[PDB]
Amino acid sequence: HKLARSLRSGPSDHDLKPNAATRDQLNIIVSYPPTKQLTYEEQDLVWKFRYYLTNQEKALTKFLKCVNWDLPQEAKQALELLGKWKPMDVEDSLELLSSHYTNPTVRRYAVARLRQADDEDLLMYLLQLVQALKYENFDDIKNGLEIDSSQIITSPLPEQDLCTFLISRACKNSTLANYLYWYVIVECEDQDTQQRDPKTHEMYLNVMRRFSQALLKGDKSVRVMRSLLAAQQTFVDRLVHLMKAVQRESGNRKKKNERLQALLGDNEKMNLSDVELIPLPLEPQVKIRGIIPETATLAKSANMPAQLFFKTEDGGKYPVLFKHGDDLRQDQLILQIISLMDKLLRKENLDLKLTPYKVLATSTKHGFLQWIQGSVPVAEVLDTEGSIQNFFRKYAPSENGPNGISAEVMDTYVKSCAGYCVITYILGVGDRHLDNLLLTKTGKLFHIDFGYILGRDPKPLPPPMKLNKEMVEGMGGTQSEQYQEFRKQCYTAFLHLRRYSNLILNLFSLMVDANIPDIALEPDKTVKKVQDKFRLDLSDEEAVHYMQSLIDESVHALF
Ligand SMILES: O=c1cc(N2CCOCC2)cc(N2CCC[C@@H]2Cc2ccccc2)[nH]1
Repeated sequence: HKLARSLRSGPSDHDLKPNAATRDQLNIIVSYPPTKQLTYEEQDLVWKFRYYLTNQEKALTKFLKCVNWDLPQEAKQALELLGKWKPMDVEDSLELLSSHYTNPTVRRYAVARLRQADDEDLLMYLLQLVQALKYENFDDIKNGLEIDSSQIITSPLPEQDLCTFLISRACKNSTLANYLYWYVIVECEDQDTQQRDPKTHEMYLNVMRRFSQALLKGDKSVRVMRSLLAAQQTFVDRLVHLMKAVQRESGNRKKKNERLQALLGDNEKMNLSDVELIPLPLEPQVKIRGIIPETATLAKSANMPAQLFFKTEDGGKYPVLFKHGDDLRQDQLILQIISLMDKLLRKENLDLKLTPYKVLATSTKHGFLQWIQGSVPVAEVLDTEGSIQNFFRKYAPSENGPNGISAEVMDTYVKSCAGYCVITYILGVGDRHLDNLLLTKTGKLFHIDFGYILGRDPKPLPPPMKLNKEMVEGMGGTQSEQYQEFRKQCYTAFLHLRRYSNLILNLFSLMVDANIPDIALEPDKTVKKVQDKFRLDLSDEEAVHYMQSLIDESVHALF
């Protein structure tokens, strides 16, 4: 073993081609998932046929682990092969930016591959790419220059690495700028980072101050970007102050609610019912005129979230749920992954009427959730109308539609049930009950409150497919043509998502050092818990018959 890999071959068999039997062994090893550890035998094998593997872009990520970088004999040839290799897809490049690869060239190369991606894709990975800064050169991030984090943006002055790249893209795209601001603010406000990795806490302040510096340095349109972020930041700082002023001022919930409205209605002091048309950080397409004082209510629940109604640019209400005294990041992640999964299925022309509602932490302590206007907890739906079918008949009846319900509504309910069954199965969402399953009168089922994920549950053995009796009776029972449809969607959705397993797993790779509670328990064992739910051991034909039997053994058990 201890004889180095370039000491055992190279480049006198750059002329190698593997035989039929070996080509199978490689293709298995190459398209392994991206935290599946490789054995010394397999790392040796990948090195042996390294000149063959330069025509399989998939394989590049595997090869670079087998390089020993301390040996400059190895490292100089390895990086020569990195230029002769087929360039990898952006989907894959996220792997190179994780904790596992430390070589400057490898990481700059990854950024060059990212720079091929357009901002719509880049946004879907931005949360993870802010985590990826932790594995960057902290000295180089500092040396770009030319402390409360919430004051940086509001206090002006009278080969790209990852940090330089993200800032460059943010100054050219205001959507990225919005989310890059708030993601980095949370990493600064991360207190566990302040304690155990104070050097990392400094890096994110340096990232924020680097960003603000470019915004001020940039042209006329870019400088306005800075003042819009400053507007958001004080608005949130005022909103958080208004929350503290209620959370403290004692009395019951009804006295606190009267209090909440008093402070909102007072715009001289608190300055929240008539903002100057600023962009909502949650979704910056929505500019907000102010919070409506008279509708604002506090939820009868543990951390007292406030239900707030923003009056918008175009005369509408955009309701949100603002939590003070609660970590949102575990939700931020899940909704962010469900957003992708929704988009990946639509890539394949499968719209399953999913509800990936917006979530933005504006600190570790607090943040925003988009309220879906018209949603009701399935519990509440069962409680007042009796069944999921009675609900739909009352609110969307039809002479010819199935069970006296609009066919379009019944279709929506099926598809959403199917998608969320598969998606809550993969992500390992536990602690499901009828208060965290919501229903809409459009037909849409969806899930909220992701306090338990990646296997975790109050129960020791939860069921793997999160599907109850009431849900099945909403279709028409096990013999309806709806339930036939509901299976077909599940196995198809499961199949399509399997074909982006590599992407999803590379994303979860980046989230291990993010202090998300259900990931922090078993960070190394986190990514396998997702990987294993895809059942990559099976073929597509086998995966279908698996997903089928998953759904059947679950539904059989219910009756
Ligand atoms: O984590 C979430 C997300 C919620 N949303 C966001 C998506 O639209 C529906 C409401 C609501 C909640 N909560 C927490 C306090 C109570 C509320 C749950 C709720 C949902 C629907 C009607 C009444 C109450 N939590």
